[PDB]
Amino acid sequence: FTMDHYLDIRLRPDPEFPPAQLMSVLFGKLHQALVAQGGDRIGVSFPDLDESRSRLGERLRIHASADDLRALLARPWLEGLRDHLQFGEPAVVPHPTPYRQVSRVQAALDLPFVTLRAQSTGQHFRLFIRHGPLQVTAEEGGFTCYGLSKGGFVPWF
RNA sequence: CUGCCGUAUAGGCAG
Repeated sequence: FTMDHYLDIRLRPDPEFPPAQLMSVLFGKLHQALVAQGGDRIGVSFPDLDESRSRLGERLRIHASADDLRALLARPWLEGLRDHLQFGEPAVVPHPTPYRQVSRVQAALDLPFVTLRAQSTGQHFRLFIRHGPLQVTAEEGGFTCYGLSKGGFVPWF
């Protein structure tokens, strides 16, 4: 694939903040960073997904070419948040893996979500997220400024 | 929370 790289960002446990809240913040900053960067070739997955308990889990995985990932990481988007994260190393994904879409799903759902604050409005909203069915190969779409699918697939492992 | 395509809170999207 063109997206054979990734990086895992682990939430460090914090007594004052449930993971879902750090994740929402993590995910928001990445969103700020992608709007900055500008492409549509960076995707995300939540590898510790718990479907049964509708939680996204303690990990955010970012997927990209070695080059898009370099750029994104050479940028102060986790400035203020580094302290709450444990970062892996950017790496070539293992293989083979199945692939899946990770997508926003809109309207109280049985789906994990992140709470965000829209930039214009001060309004908080809930962006619900579905990890689609596993398949064997990747179809050829891309991704949104949220790293979520507008056609594209991410290796799931 | 708000907004958009759409005849339609069919169904979709964007923040």
